[PDB]
Amino acid sequence: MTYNNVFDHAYEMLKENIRYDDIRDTDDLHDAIHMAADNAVPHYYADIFSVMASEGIDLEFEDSGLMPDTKDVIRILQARIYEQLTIDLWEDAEDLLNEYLEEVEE
Amino acid sequence: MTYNNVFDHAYEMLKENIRYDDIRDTDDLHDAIHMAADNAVPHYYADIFSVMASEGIDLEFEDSGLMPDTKDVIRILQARIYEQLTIDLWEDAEDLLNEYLEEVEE
Ligand SMILES: [Cs+]
Ligand SMILES: [Cs+]
Ligand SMILES: [Cs+]
Ligand SMILES: [Cs+]
Ligand SMILES: [Cs+]
Ligand SMILES: [Cs+]
Repeated sequence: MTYNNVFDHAYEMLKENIRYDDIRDTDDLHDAIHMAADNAVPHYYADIFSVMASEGIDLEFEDSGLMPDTKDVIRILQARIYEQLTIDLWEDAEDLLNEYLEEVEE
Repeated sequence: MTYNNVFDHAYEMLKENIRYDDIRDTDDLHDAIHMAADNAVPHYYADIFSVMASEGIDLEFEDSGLMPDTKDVIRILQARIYEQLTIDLWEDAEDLLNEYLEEVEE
């Protein structure tokens, strides 16, 4: 299981969420991006470790506020996947909102 | 342009997506089904109206969560095509996964 496979599942969810709620502006994207991330983080420890081993994600947090102060190592790793997803989905936000708007024409 | 012509294009895409990623289980089909649907929805208003006029699709949604709360009528119609595609492709999921698995023999 790789970070690229997890990111593809999150990107597809956000695409769906955009259509289901007719989202047109980045200022209304926060919750859709975070649900997509939540729905894409792996659940099994083994998949979480495999994702951390693959291309596209490092161990350091960008914002330490999204890092839990906890002794549970697996939660720290899950929180890091969750954070990278949200960052990468935000970089595709404008592109995705344009593709949605542009998919019909009279 | 008819719903049957749109569905044929989506069915063929999902068939391709199954081969390209060696998909073997329905629990791994979600994203392939939704991409196929997305790629098959018509873009021109006229084709969207012609599809709604043809055999195989009604105006009511099965899950209202897939219906956007919006004043844009054309988006509501597109969302209904998208939903019917996903429903009909899910009814063919097992059949398609069996045809893929069964296409080779030693
Ligand atoms: Cs890595
Ligand atoms: Cs914290
Ligand atoms: Cs991008
Ligand atoms: Cs009809
Ligand atoms: Cs909705
Ligand atoms: Cs069927």
